[PDB]
Amino acid sequence: EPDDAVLFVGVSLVLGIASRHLLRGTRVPYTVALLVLGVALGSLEFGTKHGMGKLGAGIRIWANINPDLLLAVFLPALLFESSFSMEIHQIKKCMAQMVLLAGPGVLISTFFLGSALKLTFPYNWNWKTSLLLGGLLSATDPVAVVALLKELGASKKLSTIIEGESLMNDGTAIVVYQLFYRMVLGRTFDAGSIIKFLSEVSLGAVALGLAFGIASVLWLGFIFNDTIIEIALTLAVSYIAFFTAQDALEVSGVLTVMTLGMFYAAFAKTAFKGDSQQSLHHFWEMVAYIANTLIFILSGVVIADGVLENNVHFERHGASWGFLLLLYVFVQISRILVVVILYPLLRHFGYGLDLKEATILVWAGLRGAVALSLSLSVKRASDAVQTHLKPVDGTMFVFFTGGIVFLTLIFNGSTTQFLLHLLG
Amino acid sequence: EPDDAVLFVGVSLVLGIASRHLLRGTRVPYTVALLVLGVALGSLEFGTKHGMGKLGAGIRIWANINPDLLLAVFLPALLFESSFSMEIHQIKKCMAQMVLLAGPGVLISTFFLGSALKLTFPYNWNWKTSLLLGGLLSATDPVAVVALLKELGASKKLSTIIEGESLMNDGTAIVVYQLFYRMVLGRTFDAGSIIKFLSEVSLGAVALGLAFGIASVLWLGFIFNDTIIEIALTLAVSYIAFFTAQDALEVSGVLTVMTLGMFYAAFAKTAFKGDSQQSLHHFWEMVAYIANTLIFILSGVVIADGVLENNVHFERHGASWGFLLLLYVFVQISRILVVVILYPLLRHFGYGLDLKEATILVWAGLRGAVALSLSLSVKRASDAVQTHLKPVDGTMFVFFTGGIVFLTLIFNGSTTQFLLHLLG
Ligand SMILES: CCCCCCCCCCCCCC(=O)OC[C@H](COP(=O)(O)OCCN)OC(=O)CCCCCCCCCCCCC
Ligand SMILES: CCCCCCCCCCCCCC(=O)OC[C@H](COP(=O)(O)OCCN)OC(=O)CCCCCCCCCCCCC
Repeated sequence: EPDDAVLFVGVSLVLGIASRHLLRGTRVPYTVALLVLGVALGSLEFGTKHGMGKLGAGIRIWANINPDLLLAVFLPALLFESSFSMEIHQIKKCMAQMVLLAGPGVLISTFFLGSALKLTFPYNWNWKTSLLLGGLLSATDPVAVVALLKELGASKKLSTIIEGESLMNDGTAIVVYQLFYRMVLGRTFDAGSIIKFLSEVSLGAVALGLAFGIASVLWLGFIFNDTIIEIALTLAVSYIAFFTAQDALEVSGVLTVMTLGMFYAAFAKTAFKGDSQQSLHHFWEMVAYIANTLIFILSGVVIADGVLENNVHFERHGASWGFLLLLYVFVQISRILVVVILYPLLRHFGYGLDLKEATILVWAGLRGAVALSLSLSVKRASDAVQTHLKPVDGTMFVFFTGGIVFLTLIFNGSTTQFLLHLLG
Repeated sequence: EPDDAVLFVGVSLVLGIASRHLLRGTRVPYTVALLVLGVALGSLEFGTKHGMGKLGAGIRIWANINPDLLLAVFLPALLFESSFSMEIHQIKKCMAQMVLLAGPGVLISTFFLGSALKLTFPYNWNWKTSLLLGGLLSATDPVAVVALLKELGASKKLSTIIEGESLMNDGTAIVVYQLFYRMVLGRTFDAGSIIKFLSEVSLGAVALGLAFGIASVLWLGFIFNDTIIEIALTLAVSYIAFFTAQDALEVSGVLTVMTLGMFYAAFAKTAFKGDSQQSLHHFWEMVAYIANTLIFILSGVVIADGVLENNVHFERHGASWGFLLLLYVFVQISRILVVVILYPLLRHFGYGLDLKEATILVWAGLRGAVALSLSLSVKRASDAVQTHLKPVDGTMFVFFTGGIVFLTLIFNGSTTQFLLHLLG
């Protein structure tokens, strides 16, 4: 029973090197193909009652993964790679634009989308739950989009903005979700309580980043003439900061591992010199790639589970499927809404954002596994004793987040190719 | 509860980079210090009833790891690194000596040690169980010894022999253990059945190695101008061969991942050229190092658990502790016995083995985690419905294998320094 999982990890990574050997340089990028293959395996095991004898058991184990673990195992090997592969040149001039786009943006979007669904969805949802789903659907991780913006070699400003916006969006999205979750549970909040919660959980978590950064930079300076330990040290530090933030200090872990990666991007030269700097990057690249292959295939599996696990109960009558496209058009309308509201500030701050770059920011709102963890968090709570939340409500969120994950990458991610190559 | 484990992984790897920054170039090598720190943490959590609030939960989760999983997660990242870092020059001339030392050797040792304990141990053990423990205690993995034999730069022949002997010893030790386990369960064997079991489980598993090797060498040849996928491919192939051997074809996995690593050591040049060959090694080095830091600390934790989990029941009256040194002196006497019996063959075959190298082969019988998995296998069966095996019998094996693991590394591994530096 335990080994079936090691089988699935191996099979999923082999599917990764197939879909990268093929589908490279073609018009169909990596991530969309990964997610489709994941949905394929998930459908083959769950839907087909014949089942698969060995792989199927491991697929089922990985599909029942706990969401907190789903974040803890993977994100510290994704956010760190992103925050480390960026450069100081652009970050110090784009920081104004991304922080202005990833805290106010998510507040606006959450407000809008939450209101929208509660008004036009007959499932008898309430304001807190609807704003809860808004906070869920407010994260962004356009991996395919940054991949293209480096493949076709566009301006680096757009790429830096669109990465950091995704990072600080994942962070503040988890923060707003946690707030609305405490709200749904029954905890009452006043203005001071909320302005203390957000302030601490954002800015206090940010400090842990550089605390660990300076400590581990000194300890990288003490070590002489070595590369293997220095790299394993950085890896262990990234993996320990996430736990020190999410479970020890009751603060956000994404901003912690994000402030730790850019601090390393700032002080890489003092700690690593010669070939040691070059190897540091290659190793981290693999950890990224592996972590990228497994996250997308697993994601697909999960979402397939979420459609078929209770297929008799829901995801059969077509009315739910129409509401799913309604929520989709609601998602981009709010993205458009956020960028229209924030256009003047984004204009004067940093380097000027022209209309076309604003057009790419309207696109590239691809959803990521970070919100899959949150949807699965709500469903796990709903199955257990819950107040206001009921199992069918968790049932709903799992398909709605999963559907927007599939729809955004297949449509927004694939057609991003057309806008940059021909229209621009 | 799940995150406590990610905390322990991070903490254990940080302890690794501490014990390697210190204790490097000193007379106290890496592995012994790792194992002592592991025993320290295990003792602090289990013995001290005060407990540790967070780390302790993760320590307990990792200490309750299933043995089959304990092998499957780690060994494919250890045996492959070993079988890949070796060179063709020596392997083709030492192969005769190691195969002659790791199949007949283990048969001799198992026979001797099994008989010895059954004769001089009053616990009312039977011949099958005693030979079972003999097969347990017949594995070797002297990591510290190969580390020294490369640090002080001795002849490569000794190093190659002493690595491959450890590899094929792990393999054939697991094979003999499985045979004696089927025996203990109740399955009856005749001469033909045994000569079929061993033949298939050894030589048929050996074929899977090169099947996967040639397949993955062709698929490394199709891919052009790339490094990240080629390396992730090799990793995934190593991790899938273990499962294809141990659970799909009912054969040994150690010889499979071992024939896959040397085939790559043979055909590295055709598949990887330029910097891609150099990076391939560095990445694998880390996977080795990490896997080496976690295996030893976890091992220590486990053995500490095995002494204190039932401290009231056993490991308190001194009589058991005396039998533990008796078994220790029995262990080296059989090592001496095996090499004395195999001396003439080892003489003429390959390059001549002189008396001093035979003296180092008498030493360097350090026990490894490979036999920890087997001891934990017997205990898990003993707790459940069992025939002939009873819980106290599994209770015994766990301390006896664990004690010989601690005693061999602290005594045989540390004093190996003295023999090579001054006596030779
Ligand atoms: C370099 C990597 C560093 C960190 C790696 C992980 C650190 C320790 C991992 C131990 C976690 C497993 C503990 C456990 O109980 O597993 C069960 C898990 C969750 O499923 P359950 O719902 O059954 O949870 C039971 C608890 N209520 O069932 C599962 O399906 C578990 C699957 C996930 C386990 C971890 C997989 C490792 C993947 C390696 C690649 C990571 C990216 C670099
Ligand atoms: C690059 C790595 C490739 C392969 C990595 C692993 C592949 C998939 C891992 C999933 C396995 C976890 C599944 C599970 O149920 O975990 C529980 C595990 C065993 O403990 P239990 O006795 O509770 O087992 C329950 C079943 N009866 O409880 C535990 O304590 C689990 C601890 C071990 C989990 C794996 C840790 C990963 C370590 C990464 C480093 C590996 C070396 C490179």
